[PDB]
Amino acid sequence: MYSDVPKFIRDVSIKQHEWMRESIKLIASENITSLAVREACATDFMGCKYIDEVETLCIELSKELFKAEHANVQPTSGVVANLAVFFAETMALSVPDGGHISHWNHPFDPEEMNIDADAMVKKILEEKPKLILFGGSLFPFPHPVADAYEAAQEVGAKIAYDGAHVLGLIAGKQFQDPLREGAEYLMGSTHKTFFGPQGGVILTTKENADKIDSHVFPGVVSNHHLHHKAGLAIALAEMLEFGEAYAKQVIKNAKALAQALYERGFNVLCEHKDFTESHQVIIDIESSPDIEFSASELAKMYEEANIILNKNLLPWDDVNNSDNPSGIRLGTQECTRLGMKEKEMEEIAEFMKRIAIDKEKPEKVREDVKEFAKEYSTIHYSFDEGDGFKYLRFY
Amino acid sequence: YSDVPKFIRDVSIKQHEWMRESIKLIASENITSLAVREACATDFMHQGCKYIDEVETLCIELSKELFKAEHANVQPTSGVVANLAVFFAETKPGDKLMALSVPDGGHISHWKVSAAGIRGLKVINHPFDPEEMNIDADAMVKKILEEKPKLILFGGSLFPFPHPVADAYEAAQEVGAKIAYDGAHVLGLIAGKQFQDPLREGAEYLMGSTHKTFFGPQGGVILTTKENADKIDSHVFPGVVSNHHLHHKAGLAIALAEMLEFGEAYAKQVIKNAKALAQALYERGFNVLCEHKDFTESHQVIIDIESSPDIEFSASELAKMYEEANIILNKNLLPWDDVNNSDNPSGIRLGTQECTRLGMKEKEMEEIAEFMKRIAIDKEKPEKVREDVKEFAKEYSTIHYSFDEGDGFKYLRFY
Repeated sequence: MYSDVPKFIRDVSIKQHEWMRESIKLIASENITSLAVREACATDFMGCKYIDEVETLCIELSKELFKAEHANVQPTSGVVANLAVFFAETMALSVPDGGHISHWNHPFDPEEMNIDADAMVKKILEEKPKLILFGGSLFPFPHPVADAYEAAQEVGAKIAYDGAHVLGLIAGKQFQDPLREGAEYLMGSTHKTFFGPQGGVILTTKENADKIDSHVFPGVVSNHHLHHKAGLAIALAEMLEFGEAYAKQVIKNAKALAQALYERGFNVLCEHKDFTESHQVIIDIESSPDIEFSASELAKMYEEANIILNKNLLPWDDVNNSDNPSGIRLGTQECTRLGMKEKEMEEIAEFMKRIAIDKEKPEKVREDVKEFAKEYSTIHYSFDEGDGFKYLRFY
Repeated sequence: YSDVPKFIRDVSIKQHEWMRESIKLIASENITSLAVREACATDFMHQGCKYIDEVETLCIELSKELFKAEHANVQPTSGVVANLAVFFAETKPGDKLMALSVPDGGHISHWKVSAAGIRGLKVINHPFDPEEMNIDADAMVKKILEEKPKLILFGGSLFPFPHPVADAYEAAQEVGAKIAYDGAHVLGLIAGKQFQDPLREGAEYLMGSTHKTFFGPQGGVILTTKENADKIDSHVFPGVVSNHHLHHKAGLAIALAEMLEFGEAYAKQVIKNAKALAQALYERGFNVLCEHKDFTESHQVIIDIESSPDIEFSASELAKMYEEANIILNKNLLPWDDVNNSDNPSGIRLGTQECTRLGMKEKEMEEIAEFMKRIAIDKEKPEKVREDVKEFAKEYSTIHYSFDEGDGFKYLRFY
């Protein structure tokens, strides 16, 4: 009994490794991590001098990359990284407007995928908030951060930035620089556009210094990652050396992919505003007359063709219980890491056209997709250009 | 930054080798088998994947068998978050929670400074019997009736004897209270059927951490009844929809298998070692708590340093001294410690779970006590004993109670 369980999960995970290798991965929420960072996460770090040094190095590297007077690296995810700053001084996008569920909104025009640059300013004064948050799951264009800190401080309101999806772009100096554009707080997840391990990070100034470190639930003996800290250290160093060139290609690949889709007859949002400035490509399947498939149908069809993406709630949808949403969300951050360029995005968009418009069997397109994906199983923008999806046996 | 990857590579290899040559007695930590560590090492960055649901449903099913529970939830990223979910599910803001107090050995989570400070503000303490190391069961029943809490919580950070779960039941059922058991520290022994059986003693919920006595990866598990299944699933936040975290779930499933096959044997030895180590320390001049009750019924050994006449060192000093001697343990506040706000606690807490995983038996416990006595009572220099200590630890580096007779502290290079 129970002898075959280790073997069963060893075999399944290998199959998972192989499947992901021969797939185009386009989930905006998922990146790929280098063998060096992955090596540090296998050292579970379970009387602790060597943990004190990695702690300080993470803080030392976080201050240099994001340019902050203070940096905390102790939260286990972007969610609690928010909660820690939420507990400090005790609103952002509606879920539908910008995702990101918390319950323990900004003036937004659906046509222009951004917070209203004029209507928000008049909203700051005549609503009297204490915490202004710029952050969302559906984040195509940079938020008016500098158009907010001329009204916040006069009414006595502080400014935070949940760039969980965008953290990696800010590090490579590409999307925006909120911390010098007004934002006093910068939260974020370390595993999305930032190609690090699962973990949360907080960045702030000591201008008043609310000292979050006291109330993030600090356990140095009770319940924390530690093995993810060693990977965080390496990830930072990678983003410090390669982040510039990485975030440049990410934002370009997104654009290239977005236009490639549009030209093939995908109603991807804001063609006049050039689709996005971030890693995301947001497409309206509902108002795509040529398609004829549901966004739910499409995501399930693409998965059969080895194209992984997720259906999304576009602001204009049904009452927030949606088995059948209107949108499909794409992210170029992982594909950029495997070494796909602007010309490679066109090939991807063609695979997507064949399924959605040409109505070609997804099992047939699968063959071309896995042949294309195999050719990009090497981790770029790192010190160790090795085999990603490599399976390392321990016994 | 180019030599940062090489830097932490050395720091982590040194960490491994230092840990190999140390006696690890921190009750909050344990050692993982190579299989479990391999499964985590897959480190997959996670709606697309099908193999993810397969290992997670197997976790749920394995947990149900191991703990004999009608429903299981393996989404929690820690025991603390597991408690949060139950608090969320069973308490509206500003409700009475009955828990074992922090000074009396409860967990930070349970109180106004932590998880309970986020949802259900009003926390009342279990009556505690400091001469024993347990809840005053007789007074407890009375308090249930008088104060009328909605959630009664058993379990603690300082947990040497099983809690009176069954004594609470009838009083709780009258008051309209539910009863939960934070198995964080003791989950492994419960899975090995050794400490107590809360689910068959009146607990509707059994929360836990999967890394403590339970030699799985980091994360938390909630075990409950079919009644509460829908209620619980809804309230645990970091699961299927956001932050998958399905790499430690792969390793959980293996740990579940290991606990099913070796759990009984393992847990039996843990208590036996804890008892032997306590007895070996007592005979040697260490005032280890509750000699009349045979010291422990769990993995822990609590020793009162301040009221150890022979020692002469501070509880705080000894912790730092043992660190220089490669004996890693933690100093702890005792129920009679003047203020909770004390940098200088009176006691030292020990756990035998990892030493048991590494293949140590009662004989080895006596040797560990002998090393400890040399520092504490003989006043032998930490560096002198350290060398004899690191020779003793070197031969206990193989992982027992697994399917792989492999070497823990083994370092795998990925590139």
